[PDB]
Amino acid sequence: GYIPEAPRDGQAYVRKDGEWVLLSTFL
Amino acid sequence: GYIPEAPRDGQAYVRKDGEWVLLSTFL
Amino acid sequence: GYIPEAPRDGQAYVRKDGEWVLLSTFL
Repeated sequence: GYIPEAPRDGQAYVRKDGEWVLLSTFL
Repeated sequence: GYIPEAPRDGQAYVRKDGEWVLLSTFL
Repeated sequence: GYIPEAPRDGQAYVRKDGEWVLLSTFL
């Protein structure tokens, strides 16, 4: 399926396990 | 909503504030 | 067109040239 927009909250997101996850978690 | 394709310019993108932003911005 | 779901495999993905690619390459 196609995935919905990531949160629009000033943060960058990456895709993991069917969810948008904060890039900062990996940095 | 659903999300348009990122640029097909050979660069990696993350999703931020309803836009595709270069991953390199944050590395 | 629209973005499809990434693999659901415990790894983080970013978008490049119409595909999902591993974030870990870049870190």
